Amino acid sequence: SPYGPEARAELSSRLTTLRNTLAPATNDPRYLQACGGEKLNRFRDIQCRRQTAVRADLNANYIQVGNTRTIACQYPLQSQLESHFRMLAENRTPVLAVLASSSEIANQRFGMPDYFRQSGTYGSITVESKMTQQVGLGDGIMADMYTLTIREAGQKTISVPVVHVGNYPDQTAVSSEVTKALASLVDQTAETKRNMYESKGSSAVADDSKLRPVIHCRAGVGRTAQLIGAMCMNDSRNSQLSVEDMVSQMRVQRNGIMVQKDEQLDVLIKLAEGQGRPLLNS
Ligand code: VO4
Repeated sequence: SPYGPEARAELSSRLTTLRNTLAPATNDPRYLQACGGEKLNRFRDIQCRRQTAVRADLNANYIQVGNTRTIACQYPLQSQLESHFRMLAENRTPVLAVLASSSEIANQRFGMPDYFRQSGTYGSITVESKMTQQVGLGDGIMADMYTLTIREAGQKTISVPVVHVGNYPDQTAVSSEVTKALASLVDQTAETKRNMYESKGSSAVADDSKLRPVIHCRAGVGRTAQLIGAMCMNDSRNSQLSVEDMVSQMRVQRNGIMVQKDEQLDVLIKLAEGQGRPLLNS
């Protein structure tokens, strides 16, 4: 009964109500509004909760699901790249997971700069990209890894591991098995990098706002939310956190679209069922 169609319908009903409540009004005080005239939101209807915003000129949010702390963002606009790199560096980012595919990035109508597979200079910031590993995730899905070295006068140089799911499908959801493999790779990559900072005595270890995995697809609400949900289920600290809790938390902390598609929620439900984790709050 806990995972039956009735429970699933009730979960969707609660989440739909929340999405509606969280829909943005004009100049909504809950959502970040552009300063200085630059385009902020890649998608007009996909907004950035103001109180959890990372930077005033990015569509990007701090998210905590149970105990699990991440940043979810949109794919940065070309005009946002310097600020996006500064976000990555200041966060001492232990992994950047990019879930927009190579095909999507290559479609220049989408305006998604190839910012992590090429080197370049963006205002005051110089970035070098290097190819590292490739890890299969199942079903032919491949994670291509990179390291980004981010340099800027007056700033410590930061290297960021990148996990790019270069052949993430855009028309269909990846399975729970692929999602689990992806979450494990992203978590493991982050743990290795965080450990390096710990070993060096970085002050970022004590700061709630830093050392967060950064995750985006195109909008940062669909594939991104599926992955964040899977990651929180991997976290030993999150016993009894329900699917209702996780999705409600993502929605209140970013926007009401988090977990955009029913197919994505289906994966989270299946992962939860595998753990005996509740769907609903009693
Ligand atoms: O500026 V640190 O996060 O390497 O202490």
